[PDB]
Amino acid sequence: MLKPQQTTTRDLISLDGLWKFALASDDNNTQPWTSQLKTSLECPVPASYNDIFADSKIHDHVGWVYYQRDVIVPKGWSEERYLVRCEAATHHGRIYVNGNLVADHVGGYTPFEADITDLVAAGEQFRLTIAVDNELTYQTIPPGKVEILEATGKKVQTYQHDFYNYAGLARSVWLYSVPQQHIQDITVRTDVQGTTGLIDYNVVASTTQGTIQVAVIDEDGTTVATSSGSNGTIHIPSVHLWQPGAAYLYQLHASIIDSSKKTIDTYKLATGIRTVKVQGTQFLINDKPFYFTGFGKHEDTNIRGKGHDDAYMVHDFQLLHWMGANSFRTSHYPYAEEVMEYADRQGIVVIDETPAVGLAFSPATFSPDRINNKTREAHAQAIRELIHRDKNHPSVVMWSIANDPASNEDGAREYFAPLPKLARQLDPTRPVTFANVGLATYKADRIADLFDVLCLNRYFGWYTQTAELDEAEAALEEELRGWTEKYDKPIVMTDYGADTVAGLHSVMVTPWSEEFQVEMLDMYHRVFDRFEAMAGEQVWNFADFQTAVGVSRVDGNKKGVFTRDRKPKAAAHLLRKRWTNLH
Amino acid sequence: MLKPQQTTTRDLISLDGLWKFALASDDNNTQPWTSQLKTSLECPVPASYNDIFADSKIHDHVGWVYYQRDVIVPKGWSEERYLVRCEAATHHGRIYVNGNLVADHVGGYTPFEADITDLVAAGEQFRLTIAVDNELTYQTIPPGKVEILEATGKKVQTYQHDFYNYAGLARSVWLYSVPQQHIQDITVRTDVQGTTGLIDYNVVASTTQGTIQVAVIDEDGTTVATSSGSNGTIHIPSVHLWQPGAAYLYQLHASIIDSSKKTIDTYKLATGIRTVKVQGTQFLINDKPFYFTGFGKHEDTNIRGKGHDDAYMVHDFQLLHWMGANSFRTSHYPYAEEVMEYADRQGIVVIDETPAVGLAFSPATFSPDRINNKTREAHAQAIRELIHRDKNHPSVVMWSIANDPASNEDGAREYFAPLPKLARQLDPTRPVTFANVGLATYKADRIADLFDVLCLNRYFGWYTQTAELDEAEAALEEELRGWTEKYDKPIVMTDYGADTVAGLHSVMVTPWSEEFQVEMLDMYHRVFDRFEAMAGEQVWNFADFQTAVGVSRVDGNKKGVFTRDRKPKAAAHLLRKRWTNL
Ligand SMILES: CC1(C)[C@@H](O[C@H]2O[C@H](C(=O)O)[C@@H](O)[C@H](O)[C@H]2O)CC[C@]2(C)[C@H]3C(=O)C=C4[C@@H]5C[C@@](C)(C(=O)O)CC[C@]5(C)CC[C@@]4(C)[C@]3(C)CC[C@@H]12
Repeated sequence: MLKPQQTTTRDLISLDGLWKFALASDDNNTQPWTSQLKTSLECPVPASYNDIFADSKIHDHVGWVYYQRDVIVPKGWSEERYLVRCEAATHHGRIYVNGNLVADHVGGYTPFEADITDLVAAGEQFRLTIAVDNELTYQTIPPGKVEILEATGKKVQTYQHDFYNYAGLARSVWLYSVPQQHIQDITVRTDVQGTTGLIDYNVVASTTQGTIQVAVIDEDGTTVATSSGSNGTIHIPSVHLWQPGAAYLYQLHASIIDSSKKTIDTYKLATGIRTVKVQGTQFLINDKPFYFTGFGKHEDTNIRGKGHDDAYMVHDFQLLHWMGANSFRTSHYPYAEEVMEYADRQGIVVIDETPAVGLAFSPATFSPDRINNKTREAHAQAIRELIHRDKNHPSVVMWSIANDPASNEDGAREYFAPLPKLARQLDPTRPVTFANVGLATYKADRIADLFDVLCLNRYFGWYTQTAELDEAEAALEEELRGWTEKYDKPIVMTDYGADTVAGLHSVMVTPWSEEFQVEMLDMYHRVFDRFEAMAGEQVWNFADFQTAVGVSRVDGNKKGVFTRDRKPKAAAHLLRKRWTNLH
Repeated sequence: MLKPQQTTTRDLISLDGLWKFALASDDNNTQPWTSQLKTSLECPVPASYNDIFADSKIHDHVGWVYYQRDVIVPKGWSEERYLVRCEAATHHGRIYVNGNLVADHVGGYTPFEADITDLVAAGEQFRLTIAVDNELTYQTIPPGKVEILEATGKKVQTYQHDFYNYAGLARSVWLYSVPQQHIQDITVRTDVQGTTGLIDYNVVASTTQGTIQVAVIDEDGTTVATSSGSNGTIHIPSVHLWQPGAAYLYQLHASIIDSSKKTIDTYKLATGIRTVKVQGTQFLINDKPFYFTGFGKHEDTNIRGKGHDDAYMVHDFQLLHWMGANSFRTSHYPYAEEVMEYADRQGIVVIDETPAVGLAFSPATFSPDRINNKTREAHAQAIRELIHRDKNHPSVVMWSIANDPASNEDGAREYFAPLPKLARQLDPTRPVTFANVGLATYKADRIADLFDVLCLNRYFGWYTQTAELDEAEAALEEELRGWTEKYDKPIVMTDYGADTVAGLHSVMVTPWSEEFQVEMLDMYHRVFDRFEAMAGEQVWNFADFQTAVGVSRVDGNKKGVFTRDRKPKAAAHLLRKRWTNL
């Protein structure tokens, strides 16, 4: 259902705070959800659990963990319907109401919930256990594989993506209420015809006893259009368009109305009116060419891992404005909903991406014993959930289906083909892409024609023609010539950068130095400006972030333009110089 | 009123989130709370606003700021009373409901609230504006003075303390409900007769029609004792005590009961049965001698300033447990209430401290034109609000009235005298202290005898000009001798350490190196261990933190044993060695 909010007809209780916490063990205490959890450990809830406790065993845990607390259902919610929702459980979440299992959810970055109305009475207290598993298989969405170390028998988790596999309840948890007759979902699609905006709306409600009313109210509070019935099309004369650096949001009020025109339910949905179209080599927002600038990001901060953080979000956006970035990509999984809402308000453009990284074992990637049909089912599901949650965001401008898949290999085409079709059928208003890895050159890639925009990740400077920028430059523009020659589509570089340690400086060409980072980005830009077909540049990455451990990762990925704590490297100042002065 | 909770009779709504934010300005919008703020800025609400926006004007701003958002009172609060509460607005907060002022509060680190029951009806939406001011004066409890830079006209805030003057709503904001008859306060006081535990309670409730019941439930869910009446003494045979090693917490449920046997209001107060006592030079918890190990801390993290953060809190306590630290002090303001609850559960011991730092201009500090009796009122007020909120925490084992006052100057004894009497009077169950500065030597100080425990801050700087260890050692020992000859009280060292940059190393004796910090702590310990009267050692500081700009401050205070982002310097390992053993 829709993201809960408080209305005149709905109440909303945060369940954030400290919960009791335990790992699964191998004792008789199988089934921790059947009684009061016995632990001194408390884990804060919007957070990944891994780095919270300064304990290796928790950090390295493979398998299930348990969060628990008591909840009291407000006494005045008899006569109403009520749910427990996890905005996200990374990767597999189970909800229990006193020992009854009431939801079982497999994706790691989208919402799930359970209607507990008939299990617990208003004003009753219950024990809420939420079990979350972190295990990845070749069928989970980021896929991976658990192994056992021979000598010690320690379980270990392998996977093919960079960022660390933080787990837990990294986003907030809620108790909320709706009326018996309630709104469940709303879809809004926005076109523009001259100066007139139009909203195609569709409301889905638990009942059609009593009817649906809509009002559309502008930023000044004046009702600018009205409509009746669950589905319809509204015109808005002289619209204020939502624009890439000037957000404008109307506010769509969907209500359920009884025989007496008495409101029995209501929901307020923020709406930006704007259009995305791809025309040849151009990416058009409101019929005008747009050029992405900004980053691929990560949900990653010092202690709470991937947990949502209001402050770092608002700061992160301020830093985007400060350097004149107009966009980012939700690199390698959907971010928290609040980020998308905030982007809507900040006038920031978003490439919104599924959790589908790691579909590459370079052993044939797309085969029965690796990334097969059952993985595609999970991928299809990821696509549906992402789209079902983020479809109404004006800031969301395109769907990214995957990141660095092995789109050069046999089987890749048979695997991906249905997916861009599924997306476009779920949401026909946005174009679809994926992020292409170096191995799938314009010659070798077998999947690119099935997409509306091409996104490329490239590290010519760093990984291959190492510190040889003149060699990287030639190879970069060879590759881009190939792509422009072969496809009539917009090109966005979604990765390009260099690991860089704050304070490490050199007047020579030296990788891992701030000078090198600047020089490489600056070369890439020179090359970008040589190609009419370029529609965007998003540096990798906004900020240093944590990775699986490895002799080649210096306490994480240090390709950030800011440090993990958001201090700017020289690179940051270079981008600021370029993005505040370019078109 | 008591820290609000959700019960069967009470509802609690978090108002944290992003709020509209504006700086005050000198335009005809002289009153932003009378209408929707159309600013595009949004500030997150458990946070200080200063480093959040990446904006100078906002960071350096002196004066009021406005937070704003709409709220809806739930439909079902009809028969109910409801309030808006700020846990804290630093330093001066105002709450507005649609153009109307309904609360005005002055301290920066304790809660305030307003009964809005009669202004807004159940199911109504209203505009909530909260004004927060950051100006310090000579009468604000951390005192200060606003000044004008002559060449630029720029407004600037002076003060005498280290930590940066972060402001805003650094703590959570709430809408909550309470029945017409409700409990408003509870005092518990715990003591021991043999193996039987004693709980004196007093419950203050809005009306006396229909009685009060108390149940005391143990960690297994067993009701272990009951009582009737608004106040009384409950006996807990074979009590499990709250100990520094090992928290045990009973759960006391105070209720109001109607004519029938029907619960009208209820409230769940965690209580740990424990005594604190000073005897000669010994600090006793449950009759056995106690030695404080741990830190002076601060509420300081990278972006959110002093904003409370559950993650950093849990981690910071794991690091304490990791290095075997058993205590910390709330230098230099009461910390979030949730930290004190968490301290109760973690078995960690707390010296709880007021905002009264910076009462020192080293011109005469204690005089009619400086820190005066009007200031003393704010100070008394600060003691009152702190003790009222933290009185029931078993973790809180001592009140610290001030940090680094000029306790050596004329006027200082006459200013301070009322204050420890006031504290002991509002809480007779704990001892009172203050953290003494290096100027106020055993000779010079004229306040110390008025307190129950002596806490010394003795950075080596007080003792040596050129970072010479043997020089520092001789002077620290001389001074500690003075204190132990002249007072029969426990001594706790509450500040010692060295500015230290992570990664700066030297095989020599070099200040600002990880080695120097190690050697200095270690030398201090050797000196402390020579003195029986020592009851404690808390290093300054737990972690690196932000300060006002000073060419002597390297983007803040680097005396942390951890970095701002909680990485250990060598000193952390050295402390871990000492505290995990003896
Ligand atoms: C690592 C990935 C998957 C790709 O994404 C990465 O982004 C960031 C990073 O690189 O640091 C991090 O977020 C994280 O590490 C990853 O998600 C970046 C590109 C990537 C490293 C590829 C290459 O850079 C180049 C490769 C070449 C291709 C080719 C044709 C050649 O240049 O000659 C063959 C040799 C080689 C090394 C084969 C591997 C890839 C395709 C490589 C290393 C794969 C992984 C990519």
